[PDB]
Amino acid sequence: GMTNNLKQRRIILDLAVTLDGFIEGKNGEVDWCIMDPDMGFTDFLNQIDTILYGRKSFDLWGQYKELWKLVHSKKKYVFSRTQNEIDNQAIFINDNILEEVNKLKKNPGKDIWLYGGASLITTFINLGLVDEFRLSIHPVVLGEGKPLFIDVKQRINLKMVNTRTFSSGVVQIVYHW
Amino acid sequence: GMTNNLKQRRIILDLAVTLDGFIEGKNGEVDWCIMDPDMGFTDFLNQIDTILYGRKSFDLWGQYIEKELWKLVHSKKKYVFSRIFINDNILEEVNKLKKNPGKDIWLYGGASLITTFINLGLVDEFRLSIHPVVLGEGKPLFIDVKQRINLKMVNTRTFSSGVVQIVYHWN
Ligand SMILES: [Cl-]
Repeated sequence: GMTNNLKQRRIILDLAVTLDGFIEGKNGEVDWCIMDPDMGFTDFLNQIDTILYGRKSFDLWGQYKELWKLVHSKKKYVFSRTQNEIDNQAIFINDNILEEVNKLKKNPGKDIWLYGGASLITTFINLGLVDEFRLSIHPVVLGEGKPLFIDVKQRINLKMVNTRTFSSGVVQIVYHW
Repeated sequence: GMTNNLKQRRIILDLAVTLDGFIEGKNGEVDWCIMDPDMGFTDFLNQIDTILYGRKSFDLWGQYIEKELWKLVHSKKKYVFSRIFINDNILEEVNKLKKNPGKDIWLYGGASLITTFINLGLVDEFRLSIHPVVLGEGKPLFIDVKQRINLKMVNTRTFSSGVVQIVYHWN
């Protein structure tokens, strides 16, 4: 008989992305994002116990119909998103990030949603910390904005696991890394 | 009874794109690109009678030697444009072309010609085979776009390689 089980915990991105690869407009526009009832978002929430936010995403989106009762039922964890006024970009200590993420992964629990904002997401991808990419690719080309993939140093090969199409023309592809 | 039919001719992109939006590496790398017999490429070729190239892209692929796919490709009429590409000249060349009767048109390459036609509102279908690869740098399919383009998704096909071809109409 079984004496122990470890299901390894996963950090998961679940987001809308444009066809030209932007998760958000250049001034934070997300009007083009489409919430569809069949995206498996309730079922995705049930598979997570934690949500990661950087300070700027937490202070805006992070504390406020039924989806929001589930969302806010999750344990919330907040990273620093210092703004460097030199170049007006987010600045992180990557060693702190890895320490904090490992401290979390040490604990028992289910999966972890990396919520935002855009700069923190990007940083997690480039630290090799995202296990699963649930990408709702919208039938729009924004022309400019905040990219999902930026400052990528080598090829990231992915495994496609799910492909889902909606009446809206949105195609969700789920990739495991 | 019928006296005339016109099927309006479509200019179509059919290419491999990475997950992060690149149709080629920095230095022209297409090593990552996957060719599947189930991509409907025989059928796409049968629906076109014309292929558009830039001079740089024609020298590379325009007379390349499945050798049965290439026999079909080479059976098409070819327009080779010269080069920057100037907007007015392409528009004029394309309007001259669209005067003629016949089937659809494959915009083949290269990256800069593809971009010229896109930003001129000249691409009607985008057959995008998205590879499960983040290339990290290269030539983007969508580069220097001045307004939102809204698309109608018409087909989504998956492959055992993890490639996903989504077909879009610019309406
Ligand atoms: Cl943030």
